[PDB]
Amino acid sequence: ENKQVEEILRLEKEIEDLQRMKEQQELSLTEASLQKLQERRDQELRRLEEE
Amino acid sequence: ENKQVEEILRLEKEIEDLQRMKEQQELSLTEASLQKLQERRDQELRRLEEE
Repeated sequence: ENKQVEEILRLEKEIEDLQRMKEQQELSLTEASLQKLQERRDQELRRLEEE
Repeated sequence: ENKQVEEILRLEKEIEDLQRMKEQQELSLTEASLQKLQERRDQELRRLEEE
């Protein structure tokens, strides 16, 4: 009810902090790289939940 | 400049996955928990001066 939710707050920092390193990495090599990166992500429509 | 975007994508997955797993875990407990989560976070974001 709360003790379990309180633990989640700590997880948010991990996932949030991990994103900071990922966003900085892509913005470090080439901001434009996000363009080609967008297509790669959109190509994941025929994946997930499929055996 | 693809190996950099590729590795970055993998990093994005682990991060995005962390948020998906956390959101599911939190929602699993009770969507209402969001109230306490917000209150707790908001309580921590308070400017102090004297009283």
